Amino acid sequence: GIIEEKALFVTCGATVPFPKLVSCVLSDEFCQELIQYGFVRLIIQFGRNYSSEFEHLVQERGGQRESQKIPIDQFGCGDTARQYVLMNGKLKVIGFDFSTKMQSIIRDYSDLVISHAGTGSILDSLRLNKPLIVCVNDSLMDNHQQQIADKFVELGYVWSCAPTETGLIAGLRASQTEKLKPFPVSHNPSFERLLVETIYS
Repeated sequence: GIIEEKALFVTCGATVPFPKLVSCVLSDEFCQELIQYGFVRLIIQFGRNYSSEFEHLVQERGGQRESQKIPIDQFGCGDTARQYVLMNGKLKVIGFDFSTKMQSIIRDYSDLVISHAGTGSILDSLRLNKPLIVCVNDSLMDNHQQQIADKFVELGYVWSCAPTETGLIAGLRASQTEKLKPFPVSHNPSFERLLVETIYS
């Protein structure tokens, strides 16, 4: 914490609309809890411009925001990235349209990766040896939701969350309360079939 700054990385798949996943990571509890967990640096990635969805919810709380030259060396975001002010400055949110390897820079920089029903993003965290919280969709069978959770909890390096605006932050509470550690196995095809294919898919 002294030498390196902590950061929480959010990424979404194509399973559901991104705009809908914005409110899941800018909720009252989501922001309020993280600043007590040690995640005051929240970086949320997207490929298509959804910056209006971030500014909107800020205006829905009367907060501030500023387009800043966010260091690539530090976070990985570009100069068009926007900083959003939540929780009276206690939560700093960076939004940026990622292009190439900048999304991998922020991944390595971050401590914890959130996958909103993602696919390659799951492989990425498991490849980069980062701890992974995976939020499932509401199209997934309830039995399959628990089935995946059971095995990821057995693993102890991935945490499954329900398809709500509260299941994620519950897992982000469980990231410290419950056993959740960085994925140690660096074998590409190992977690590909083990975790992604067999269990998740």
